[PDB]
Amino acid sequence: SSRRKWNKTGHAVRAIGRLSSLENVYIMADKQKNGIKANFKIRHNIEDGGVQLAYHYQQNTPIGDGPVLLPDNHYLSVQSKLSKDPNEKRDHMVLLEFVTAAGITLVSKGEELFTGVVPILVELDGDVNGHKFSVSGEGEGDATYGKLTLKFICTTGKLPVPWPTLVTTLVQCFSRYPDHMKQHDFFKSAMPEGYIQERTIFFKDDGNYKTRAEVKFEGDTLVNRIELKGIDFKEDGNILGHKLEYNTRDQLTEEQIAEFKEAFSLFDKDGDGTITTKELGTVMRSLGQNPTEAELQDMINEVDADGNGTIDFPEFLTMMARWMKDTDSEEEIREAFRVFDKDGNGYISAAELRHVMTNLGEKLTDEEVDEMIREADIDGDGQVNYEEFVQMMT
Ligand SMILES: [Ca+2]
Ligand SMILES: [Ca+2]
Ligand SMILES: [Ca+2]
Ligand SMILES: [Ca+2]
Repeated sequence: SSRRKWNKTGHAVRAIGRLSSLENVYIMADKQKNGIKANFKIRHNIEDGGVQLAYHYQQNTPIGDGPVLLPDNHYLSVQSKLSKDPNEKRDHMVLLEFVTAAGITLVSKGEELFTGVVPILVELDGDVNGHKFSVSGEGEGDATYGKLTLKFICTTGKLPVPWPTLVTTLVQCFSRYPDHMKQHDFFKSAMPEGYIQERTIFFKDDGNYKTRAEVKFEGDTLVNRIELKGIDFKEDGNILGHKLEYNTRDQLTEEQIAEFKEAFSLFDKDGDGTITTKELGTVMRSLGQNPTEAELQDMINEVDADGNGTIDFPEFLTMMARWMKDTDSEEEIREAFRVFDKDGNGYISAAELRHVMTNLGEKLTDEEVDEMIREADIDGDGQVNYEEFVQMMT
């Protein structure tokens, strides 16, 4: 009961945080190169706790001289699932991805090449701090659904970096663009001749990858051919030290989906199954924030898949599934803590939890409030400190 109220509020606070923290794949026109640029952040869960951030900067330019579509600003939203083939002895990764464009509220000739299932081939040669490796992948893409299925093998033996750190490098032409956004699909517009995709990926507190790729049709097959160079890595760090989780935190208990629903109904105050800017603004104010209408619209747009300007119940479930797979940074947890720690002394008092829970539209007996404290209080001091809060929101 008390653990449900912590999880309910924790989810709401984390949700508000993620809506503001730029989690999608942001695409913009690059007129100077007749192509696009993109930026985004990837969260890599560290096996023993914590997150390794990877900040991506990207640019794509057409290989051919034919006309391409230069998009208005929008983003891609990715759902990735990593697994292992039980009958594969080589170092490998199996990948299932669903990628959808959004971010623009309510067709090129190259798009015609993507109406069915298209075979994919991927080849990567890498060198990270002098540790060389090669990867070959094969599978299929079904852009109608934004669906990719690939299997990758390290053809040089043992991969000297974690597989998750190579996912973004290892075919955005398979993204699903909604009907109202077909004019913003640069990737398909450049086909069949293709594009060059370049990135720098900064692993926070560690080294960086530099990648260059040619993506194009070779016959009926969409081929991704990549060179990757990594420098400045720590031999003992999260990447060369292989300290990152592999498997996607995939499975959802019905207790978890139920917690997401309880969180949803904190926002959805009129019980109509969708969250408006008014409702989101109401919750954020009750937590001590003061967003403008433009900010509220922008926050909703980050998860508003259908572009109708509200967060629908399925859109909320989808975002919460995405967010909870990946760990918060310590800066983010400290910020969540400060929603409760209203005076800043490093301790959440009963009066402070009482204030927050009151304002969020809950009538609670002080005994209910005290047993919340009791649940988080690892050292019977009658308060919640940061170390206790960190465990309560993980
Ligand atoms: Ca509503
Ligand atoms: Ca919506
Ligand atoms: Ca305090
Ligand atoms: Ca305590």
